[PDB]
Amino acid sequence: MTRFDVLTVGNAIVDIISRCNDQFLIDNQITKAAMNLIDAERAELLYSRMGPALEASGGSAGNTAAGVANLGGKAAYFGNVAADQLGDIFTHDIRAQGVHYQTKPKGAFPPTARSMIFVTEDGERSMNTYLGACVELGPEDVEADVVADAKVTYFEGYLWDPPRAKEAILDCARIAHQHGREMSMTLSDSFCVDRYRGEFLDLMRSGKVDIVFANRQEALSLYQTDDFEEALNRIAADCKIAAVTMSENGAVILKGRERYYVNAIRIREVVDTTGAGDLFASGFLYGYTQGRSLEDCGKLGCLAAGIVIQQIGPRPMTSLSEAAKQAGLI
Amino acid sequence: MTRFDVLTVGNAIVDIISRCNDQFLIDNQITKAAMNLIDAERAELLYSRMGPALEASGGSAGNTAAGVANLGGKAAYFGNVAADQLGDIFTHDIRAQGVHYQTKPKGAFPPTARSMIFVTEDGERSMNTYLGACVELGPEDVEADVVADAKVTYFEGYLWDPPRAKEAILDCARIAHQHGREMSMTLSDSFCVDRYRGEFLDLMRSGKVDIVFANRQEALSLYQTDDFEEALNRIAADCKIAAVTMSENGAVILKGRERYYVNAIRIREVVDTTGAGDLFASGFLYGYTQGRSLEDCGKLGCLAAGIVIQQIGPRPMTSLSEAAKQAGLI
Ligand SMILES: Nc1ncnc2c1ncn2[C@@H]1O[C@H](CO)[C@@H](O)[C@H]1O
Ligand SMILES: Nc1ncnc2c1ncn2[C@@H]1O[C@H](CO)[C@@H](O)[C@H]1O
Ligand SMILES: O=C(NCO)c1ccccc1
Ligand SMILES: O=C(NCO)c1ccccc1
Ligand SMILES: O=C(NCO)c1ccccc1
Ligand SMILES: O=C(NCO)c1ccccc1
Ligand SMILES: O=C(NCO)c1ccccc1
Ligand SMILES: O=C(NCO)c1ccccc1
Ligand SMILES: O=C(NCO)c1ccccc1
Ligand SMILES: O=C(NCO)c1ccccc1
Ligand SMILES: [K+]
Ligand SMILES: [K+]
Repeated sequence: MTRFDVLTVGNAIVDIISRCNDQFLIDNQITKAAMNLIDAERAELLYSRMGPALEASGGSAGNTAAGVANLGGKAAYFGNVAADQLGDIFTHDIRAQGVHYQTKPKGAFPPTARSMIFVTEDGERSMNTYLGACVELGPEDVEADVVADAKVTYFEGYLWDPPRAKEAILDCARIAHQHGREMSMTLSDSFCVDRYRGEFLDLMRSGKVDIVFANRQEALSLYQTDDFEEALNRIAADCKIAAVTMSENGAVILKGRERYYVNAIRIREVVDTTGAGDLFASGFLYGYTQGRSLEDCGKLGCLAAGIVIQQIGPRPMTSLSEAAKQAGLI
Repeated sequence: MTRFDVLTVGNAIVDIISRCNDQFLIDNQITKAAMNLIDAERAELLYSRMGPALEASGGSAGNTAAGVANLGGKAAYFGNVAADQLGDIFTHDIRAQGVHYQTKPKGAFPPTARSMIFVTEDGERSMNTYLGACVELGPEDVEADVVADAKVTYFEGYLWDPPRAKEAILDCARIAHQHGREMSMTLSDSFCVDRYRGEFLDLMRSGKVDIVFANRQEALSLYQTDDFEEALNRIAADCKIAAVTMSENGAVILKGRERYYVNAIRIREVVDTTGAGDLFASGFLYGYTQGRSLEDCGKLGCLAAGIVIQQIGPRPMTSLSEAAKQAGLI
């Protein structure tokens, strides 16, 4: 009897969300569908050009932890906010979802991270992230008892951008593995993979990471190829389990030579793709820690992702457990 | 040419929005469908019990001004935030909509007002508002040139709760009337009417207010009757024009002995009624300042209200001008 099914570790971020036209992205040199890092000056500039917005707690791993709790699993989260209103919002939303969260702010500056996310008519999301307080996350923030007591510890590739977060992750990998737990990561973003390609491959090949999440674009970026079949063959050789998502084409779960293909769920409309990969990881990891088959893990991932893309905001506002029951998955 | 069609004046608030069950309201002694004033201690208590939430700029008059701008009218706003992140969000959202907003914060404390709004399955909204920096709004915040150059100055009955806002409003009424403009108010909330019944009647009877907005519950509270026909007859005698909304039953515009009845729009589903009255006022006041008939003003009001109730959050995220064009209201 362990205390947590899934610990996640990521950049703690509040999202600021608006719709825009395609030309807005071009005019402002925003890379479509990507996570674009920005400084404080650029943050104020972009905000001045953004329309009326909505705020919602975000952060890739934060969303994943919230998803696992929503499904009925037991989640914990490490991430660093500031002692400010955005940080209070972030802390409230994750704890109110039933995620064990106790990372203490270090002060009011830098302020809590925020990401201006522009959603185009096709439902694609383009994020512009000022990391703020996330740069302070370090080994001091590792609750060792929580890592030791979690079936899986999952983290963002995005943590390679701030300076010291990787040290916390290496500590987590050591503690998790010494206690017989598993480590998992998401490749996060194809440009993130481009920045840290060798480091990410080393995480997998050295066995610090057991389960890897990627979408098509991230897998292609990892091996610097446009051949998807090649990318799947390569990723399967580099990690114990890979879960690769393909948007409207569903997902494929790889284990050695084993491949499990899962369909995307039928949807009403792609309102906003923000959170899709995060919630895929929620469903997958919930299923995994409940002892379900790899195929069923994929099915739970696709359900949760399919739900989140039909709403504005990155964390489902409806019950995923109720959805899973209805879909005959639980 | 004036500079503004509609100046609005109200409590500058950021909304914190969540769905709840019917029992939540009862367990927490929250008056359903009402605006419930709360202190800082109660705000922290209620927030601790609230689920994960979404934030969106609110304030009844703020919403109204944003609605006028969305329709293509020229709006201005007076309302006081703090120099904090919530205030920054408020300032951004209203200015980004093209509302002329210049009210400077006086410091960081008290913090910017927020309202915890609980939306039940029927789409009714129950608000719990900590006024914060709104208590500092006073005569010093009246931009006399803006009032002088606005065709209509509209304000909330809610302004009677903070201590000095009413003095600002009396100054506005003087300036507006000296420049041949009109004054309008909304009764805001039936308990608000109960607190300030005598004062509201005096505003109307003394001619400080020319156009009054009410819903059924506010009209009934004003005259302390459950006879709606009686309330209509009475309100028509007390103000030059009364616009009275009746939820799904539409609206009626009264001027002397004249009555103009308007149908509600038919709805797919009522998602969240937050902002309905505020956007009815946007549509009405946009029509009024464009020289439209009272019936057409009522039609523009009902269109805007019908749109806002079909989304989460109090300010339409779609184009009201586009909707009005499609409706042949133009
Ligand atoms: N640099 C980043 N690190 C972690 N998460 C991020 C980053 N930028 C944006 N996000 C989050 O990605 C989520 C969608 O996957 C959004 O909720 C947003 O908060
Ligand atoms: N005391 C108040 N004064 C002005 N507006 C309020 C108050 N309480 C809640 N609101 C606003 O009423 C709006 C809905 O009419 C919400 O957007 C909310 O911000
Ligand atoms: O946040 C950044 N780096 C990690 O600390 C950043 C900011 C602006 C531009 C590029 C990277
Ligand atoms: O005002 C807040 N915190 C103290 O500055 C606050 C505001 C909104 C949500 C949570 C906390
Ligand atoms: O190599 C990439 N894609 C596959 O051809 C790549 C490179 C830089 C940024 C994103 C993807
Ligand atoms: O690791 C490779 N690419 C990513 O940098 C690689 C190495 C040898 C052959 C093909 C791909
Ligand atoms: O804010 C209040 N009044 C106006 O300043 C208030 C707060 C809590 C309870 C009652 C009124
Ligand atoms: O960080 C902000 N302001 C300085 O404290 C901020 C955050 C969100 C929206 C606007 C401003
Ligand atoms: O008088 C009221 N309603 C009409 O019967 C009333 C009184 C207090 C609060 C709300 C409505
Ligand atoms: O003004 C009245 N009620 C609200 O206080 C009133 C006065 C006389 C007769 C009926 C209603
Ligand atoms: K979404
Ligand atoms: K609404």
